[PDB]
Amino acid sequence: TVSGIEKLNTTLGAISGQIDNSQSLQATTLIGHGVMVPGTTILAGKGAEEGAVTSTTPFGVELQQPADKVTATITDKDGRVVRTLEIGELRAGVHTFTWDGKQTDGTTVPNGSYNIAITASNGGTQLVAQPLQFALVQGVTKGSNGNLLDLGTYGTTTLDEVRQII
Amino acid sequence: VSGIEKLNTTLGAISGQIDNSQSLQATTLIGHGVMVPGTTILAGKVTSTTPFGVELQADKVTATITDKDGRVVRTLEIGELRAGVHTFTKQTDGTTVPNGSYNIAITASNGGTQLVAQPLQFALVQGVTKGSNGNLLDLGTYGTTTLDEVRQII
Amino acid sequence: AQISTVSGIEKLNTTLGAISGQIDNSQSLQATTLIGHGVMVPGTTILAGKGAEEGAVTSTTPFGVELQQPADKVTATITDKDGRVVRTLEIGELRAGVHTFTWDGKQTDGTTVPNGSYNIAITASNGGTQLVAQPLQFALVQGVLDLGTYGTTTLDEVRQII
Amino acid sequence: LAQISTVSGIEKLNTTLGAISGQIDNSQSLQATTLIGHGVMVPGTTILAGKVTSTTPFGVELQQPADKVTATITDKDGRVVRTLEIGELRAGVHTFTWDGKQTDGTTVPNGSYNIAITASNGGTQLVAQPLQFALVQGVTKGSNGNLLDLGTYGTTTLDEVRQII
Amino acid sequence: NELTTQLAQISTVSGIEKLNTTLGAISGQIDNSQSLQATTLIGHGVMVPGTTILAGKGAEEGAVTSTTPFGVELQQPADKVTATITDKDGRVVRTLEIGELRAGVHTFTWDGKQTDGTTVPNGSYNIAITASNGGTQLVAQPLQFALVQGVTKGSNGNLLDLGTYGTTTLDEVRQII
Repeated sequence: TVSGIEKLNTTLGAISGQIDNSQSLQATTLIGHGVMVPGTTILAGKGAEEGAVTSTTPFGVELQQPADKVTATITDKDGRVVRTLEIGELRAGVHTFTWDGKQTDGTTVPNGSYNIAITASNGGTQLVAQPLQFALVQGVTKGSNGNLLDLGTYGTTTLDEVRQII
Repeated sequence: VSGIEKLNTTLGAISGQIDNSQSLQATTLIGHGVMVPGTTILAGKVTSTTPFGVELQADKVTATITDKDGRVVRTLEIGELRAGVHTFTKQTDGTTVPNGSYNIAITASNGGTQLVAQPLQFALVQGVTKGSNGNLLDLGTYGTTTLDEVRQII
Repeated sequence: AQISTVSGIEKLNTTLGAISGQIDNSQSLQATTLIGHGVMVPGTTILAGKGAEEGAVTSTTPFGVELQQPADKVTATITDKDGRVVRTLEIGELRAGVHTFTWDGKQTDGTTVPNGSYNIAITASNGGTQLVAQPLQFALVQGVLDLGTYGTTTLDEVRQII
Repeated sequence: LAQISTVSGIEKLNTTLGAISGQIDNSQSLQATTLIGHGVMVPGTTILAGKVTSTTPFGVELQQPADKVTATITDKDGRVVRTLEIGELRAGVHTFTWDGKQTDGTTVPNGSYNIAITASNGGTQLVAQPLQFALVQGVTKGSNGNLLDLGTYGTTTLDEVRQII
Repeated sequence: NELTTQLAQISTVSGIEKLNTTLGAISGQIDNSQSLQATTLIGHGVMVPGTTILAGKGAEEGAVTSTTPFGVELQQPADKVTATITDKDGRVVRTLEIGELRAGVHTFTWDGKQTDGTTVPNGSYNIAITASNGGTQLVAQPLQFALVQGVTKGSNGNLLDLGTYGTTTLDEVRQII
């Protein structure tokens, strides 16, 4: 019985290694889908068609505690603020939103890259708010500790650092 | 002694991997819809209804639907149900209900003796989120839910 | 040291139970692919219809049958809602297992049948010895399995996916 | 007391575990549902042609590598329409596609053709198993395990599938 | 009683020797299931050890030349990484200064235009990568694009059929696109 337990013990370790190989293939399903990862970048563009409507790569925020007032400041490449957004109250966890792509005056913003800054508080006490940016998965790469995701421009990321899959 | 405690710790890691592998699988759900505990019913577009349900571990089952204002709009008896999960999809006078949100109340009995009945609600998937005790599903407006709490997928 | 290990094992058993439970719901997730397609399930119902289009072709929901033993004579009787026989079918010889077929949508007189629902009865024998023959019905999948009109079904009771 | 319980207990774990194996096959079917649009490579010699004319791909399995590999294509009448020098192959499974044109360079008519494959290493002939293309149209249930439905060609197990396309 | 005890003993032994045989089916069902999820790779393309880079235009007019992506795997990080592209004749059509790289796998895509600024003809090209860290050259494994075209069964384990490039195991793949 003393000998038996250790042999069974070694086997469950070997199975876990086997379990990992499915995980690599499983990650390939994410390819083509966009994810939410730490960042502030928001893109903006127009289709080649005419009558094309401007859209924006979605953004988000992660919270450890809930908040009652959440504002999102959007700046352009020059650092100039083009739009401020009042979002609402939010409970702890991950939340995702989509900017209409229009600035404060109501006009459509030019095609380009923008950045968000998010302040969150509950009854006037400031909270740690982690901004999230849209990133398209482009492939699955092999790391030294585990499989990685290729988000292209945004670079590479592990799976545990993905906040949400879209 | 070391082997048994080591088996617990290693099998625990196994438990962690399997659910997150399922999390990657949950991306398949994105675009569809699920059945989870709840009572809310919305309506938008002949008018159709976001599905509802009930789970049993009864011979007489009546279901009362209330409005946002609290008024009761319709009850329907179709019949009895065996254990497991059952899901289904106009005002009492026969008129169409206004566009909005509604709530369900479900009564279930066996020989006039009531049973524990959990009402079930539709939720459209928009993404997959990471929780604190384990990975979560994003039902959007309705929020998040685990997979064990999913009763049926639509 | 023993009593510690005893508590540990009970903890291990509970965790191994949780693993078994998790596996079942993931299998459910795999089933989600099935909604867009369609399956063959136990039943006798066969539908028939015509489009509003011109050149519209009558179509029939395909049917099937499963056998435990091989047979040399297999006949399929199609009855209507009233019980009246609309068509009899000689299929052929069949080895044991599952086989699926499609009715041309024409009755015995050679005319096309009106749009509606029909029922099949299948008799199969090998050398004048009668055999157990289980009839099968076509079903469009609508959720996870929930087939709508046909109601609900397990996956193990699903014979083939198309 | 405990003995007969453990007897049942071992058997009780089995009945539930038997269901797990049963569940896995239904999982395989779902993956196989993805397989239907594509097709697999199974033992055979059949090659089709239709309308530029194209041909259902063919293949060959080898236990040992070879220095000489030729493939002779015949029509329905048995007449040889094309011979092919493909190259060399290491042991295992290899898949190819015929241009659908005979030796003179003209395209063969739409129909069915057959392949014959000879393989040798240093003038020593090798066992060569020809492979044919078959489109999956559904997934069937056997008595010992799940089966695949190839339509015209019938049914096949998964272990005898040499390659998936 | 002695007889009946031995009866229940042999049944446990047969039952245990029945469980591992049944589990063996499961462990074998897993491998077949893995081949089925490997089918998802069939549409996709991978990055494997190699130096080949392809270029081409579509049948359309006004079509722009594109190239299959290339890459490099490193064991140590590098501050200097150069990539030389030559054609079949051997002349250098383009040299690429990639820059700093951390250890691991990195993939890029050539614009398909040579040094003078013109577009390279449709055909096959070769990549040559040298990586060094502070004057000390490193081992760099060059990677080429290869489209998966099917899943094959060898004699020891399932393989990926990459067509022209041939076959490969899964662990020999550095990236899946």
